[PDB]
Amino acid sequence: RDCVHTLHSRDTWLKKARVVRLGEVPYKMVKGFSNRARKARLAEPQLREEND
DNA sequence: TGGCATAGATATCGCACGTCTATTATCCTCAGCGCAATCAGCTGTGACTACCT
Repeated sequence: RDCVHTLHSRDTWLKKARVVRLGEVPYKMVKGFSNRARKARLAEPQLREEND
């Protein structure tokens, strides 16, 4: 489990008093919950897994 | 005596049900712009009077 780390979004780390290092490739890509950018996935199902 | 069909005990993963929290928009109300019938000051009309011949 120590190899299993809990990953959070860049702004989540900012809320957690941490800064994501600039230019880093995101280790994990998950779905997000947002405004209309979120619902665009529902509007076009092909974009449901496209939003990273 | 020896190998394997078959009955018993034990979980086990897939599928569905009950529940929660997200990390950046919408809806009443006021001061400032308008449209429609009178009324006073500008303008037009009639009369009084100084001035010239």
